[PDB]
Amino acid sequence: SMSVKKPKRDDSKDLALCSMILTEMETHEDAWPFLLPVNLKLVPGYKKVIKKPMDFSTIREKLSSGQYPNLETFALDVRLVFDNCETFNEDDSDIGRAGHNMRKYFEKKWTDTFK
Repeated sequence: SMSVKKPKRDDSKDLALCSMILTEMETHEDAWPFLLPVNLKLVPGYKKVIKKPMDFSTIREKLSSGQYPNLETFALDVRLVFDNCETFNEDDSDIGRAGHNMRKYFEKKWTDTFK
């Protein structure tokens, strides 16, 4: 509350650490469905169904340009990528499986780096 603060958690390395995590996601062999925005002209249904499209290149641009106010807003966009994937893709599909794998990979890196 006013003039009553919890001790200051050091957040000065968060930008660099989110960038490293993002690099590792970008270079994972199952990242291919997620590298670029889904082409809204060429994928029937996507525009109407997926209210907030998100992909690694769009996260990279937002990260690079100061559009994440903190590390939690960064994690929300990464998880949005996988939540979108689950909404549109069957679990038993290459893309569906890719999304499960990447979410697992992300969450471990996130915990090991920050928790």
